[PDB]
Amino acid sequence: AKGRTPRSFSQRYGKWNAKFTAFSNPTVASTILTNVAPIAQGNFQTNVPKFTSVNEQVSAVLTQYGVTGPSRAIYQGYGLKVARALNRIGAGPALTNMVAGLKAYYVSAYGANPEILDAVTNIILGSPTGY
Amino acid sequence: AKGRTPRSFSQRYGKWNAKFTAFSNPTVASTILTNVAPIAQGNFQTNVPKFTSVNEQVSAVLTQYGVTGPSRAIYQGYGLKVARALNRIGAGPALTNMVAGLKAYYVSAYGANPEILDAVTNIILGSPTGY
Amino acid sequence: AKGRTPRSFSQRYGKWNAKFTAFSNPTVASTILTNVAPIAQGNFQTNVPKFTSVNEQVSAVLTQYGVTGPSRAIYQGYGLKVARALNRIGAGPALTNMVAGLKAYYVSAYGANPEILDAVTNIILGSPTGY
Amino acid sequence: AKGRTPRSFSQRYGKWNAKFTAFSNPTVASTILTNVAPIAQGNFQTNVPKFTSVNEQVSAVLTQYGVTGPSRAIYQGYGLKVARALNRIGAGPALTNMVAGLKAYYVSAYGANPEILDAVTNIILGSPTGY
Amino acid sequence: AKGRTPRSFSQRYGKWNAKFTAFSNPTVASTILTNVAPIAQGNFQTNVPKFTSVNEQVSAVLTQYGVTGPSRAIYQGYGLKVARALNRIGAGPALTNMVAGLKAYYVSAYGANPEILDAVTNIILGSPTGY
Amino acid sequence: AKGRTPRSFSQRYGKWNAKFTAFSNPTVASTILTNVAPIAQGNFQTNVPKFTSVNEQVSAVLTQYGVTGPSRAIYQGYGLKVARALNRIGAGPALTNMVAGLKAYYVSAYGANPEILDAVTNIILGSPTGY
Repeated sequence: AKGRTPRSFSQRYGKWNAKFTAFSNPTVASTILTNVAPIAQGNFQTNVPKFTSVNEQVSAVLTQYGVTGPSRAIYQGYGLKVARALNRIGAGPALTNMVAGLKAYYVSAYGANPEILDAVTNIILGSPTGY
Repeated sequence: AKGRTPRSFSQRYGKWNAKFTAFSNPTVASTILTNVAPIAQGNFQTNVPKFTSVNEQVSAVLTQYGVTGPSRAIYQGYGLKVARALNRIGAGPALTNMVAGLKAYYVSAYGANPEILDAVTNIILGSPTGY
Repeated sequence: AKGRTPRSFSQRYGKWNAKFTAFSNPTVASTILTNVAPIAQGNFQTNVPKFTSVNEQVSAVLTQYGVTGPSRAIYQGYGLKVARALNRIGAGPALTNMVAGLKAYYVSAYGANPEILDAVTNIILGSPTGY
Repeated sequence: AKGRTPRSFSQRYGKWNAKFTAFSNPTVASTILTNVAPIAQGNFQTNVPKFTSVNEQVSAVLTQYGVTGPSRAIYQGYGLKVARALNRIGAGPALTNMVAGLKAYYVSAYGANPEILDAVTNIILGSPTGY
Repeated sequence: AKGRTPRSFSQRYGKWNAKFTAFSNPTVASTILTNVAPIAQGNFQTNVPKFTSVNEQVSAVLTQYGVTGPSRAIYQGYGLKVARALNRIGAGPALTNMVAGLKAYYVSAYGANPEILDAVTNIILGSPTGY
Repeated sequence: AKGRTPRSFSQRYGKWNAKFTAFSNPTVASTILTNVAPIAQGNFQTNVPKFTSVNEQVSAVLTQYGVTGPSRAIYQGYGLKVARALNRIGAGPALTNMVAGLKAYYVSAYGANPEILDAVTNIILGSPTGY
């Protein structure tokens, strides 16, 4: 019972503004954040190392291919996306479909190099295709 | 950034418990509910008349067919379900597909009468099939 | 003595608005919620594990079939629905009827794949039909 | 001088946890949110209408094609994605490149229909290719 | 009388740590920041529009050439660099030397396109060389 | 969800001014800086020795070539620039590309001597080219 009726811009803005004005209270904000602090820390600790490792490995790979400057970000972003998929759905045919779709996305939208995308997918998943 | 990493029972329970303990504070609950009162009233006033009208029309249809007791709720429920679809996506082929699927759902799971389902769909959408 | 007389939109709206305005009081809300907190925690701890496990098993089944993106939600939803039935009425002929009705529902309304629905029913109940 | 030295998981977690613990203070959170409230309202008002209208138009388009359930979200997501590009970089060859890349992304990863993707990008940009 | 004697790592670290501990005091930080607030507001108001304008014009030029994603940042950065030079030393032969040096820098370190760099420096300075 | 919609001068100025007014509060600044002190100390201790060492070695090299006064800063800066690259991406072909680009930058824009640039990059990376 959350997305059952259509909401126009007026209703969306009204409810978002009400909730934002509520959260600006000192007591409301401090209470909610102090209550969710340990769960947030546990989620951070559980999830972030899998992505810092990908950052380090993809950096090591990009230095061997000569990629410098903002062009590194492209491949870095790609790598993180792949890791996201691996965290969400796991290894198997679905991960293969998502690697193919992400490669098409990056190559045709951002002009990324297929060879470096293969090297990044190899350092992350073990194979260029991800099987 | 809400459904990106998998959450186990302990994580779900921890966060739900933190949020429930926070919302039990007098100031937090008071502030939130007092801020969302006018928007909640507006959403209620906008949406509920379309469903009370369906309730009355389906009641009129059900008295003509001799349906009594909890066996009424079946068709009442079905009626409301159909109205929900018309409110979400509007009239058209998608609504026809959902009406056929809902008829299958009710006839197969709950032993509803196809004739009374046709009469309810007729009083709500104008036609037994809903074109 | 709750649903014995018919209620129009004016009566529903008046009583809903009265109750909502009452609950927005700090004392009222804080008292009700602080009183029902342990019972809510107990009901959560009793019921949610049966559904987190279903989520994980259906995810595992869906990765082997190549389902990615929002198309996964369909089957996840179906799985949860099935689990709901098992929690409510138990195993037996009634569960078979509701499984057949739910499969008719999803295939005819949402374009679900029958083979993947049998796979999900197999991982949840133990058989494609659920006997 | 923000992304000039590499940060490991320990440094990232230390700084994130320090800033999160600071923001849970009543005065810190209250002051920051109260100060940024009008600017946030203005950004919301400036940007969200362009996406609410895309939601309504894409819904109208999807009901003409028979799409129901979570399978609608796919195209909704695509639509919003396209609008994002138009809001960011404007109309021109860059938008054409991004539209082609987004279609490749969705068709290859999420099993979307090319025909409905063309209909959505036509209701949004005016042409299927988007020139 | 600031950089007249050489400082080793221990001296730099000791003085920086002393100053950071001093500035963390509530009174020190609040007094300094409250005192420098209007001058900082004036410096922002005086300098930032020259760079927002460059951002908008370079965005318009980049959309005409098909640049998308992080590869846009490259050119954005170059543009801002050139704009910075124009703000610092003014128009003249010195600005010509610096524009040539920045073009060499970006083309040979970040693999930028000479044509798009010429276009960006044309929209900013008036001509590709900047005379 | 940080740099997704375009921000004009008035929006940037408004948000910057809001955050600056907030940080000038005694409690806000005190809390944030006191919380981040140990992580900032660790980051300083981790990164700065690599740059003080470069300063001392480049000083020794510059005194052998007879460079005095502000004309020293040029090479000092260039040295630190190269060290920055070594800290960010590490040794490899990308570092070679960046060293070549930095030499082009400094020789063309700031009129530095290629021989002293070779000597500085030789004391820093081990070779004039940096392989």
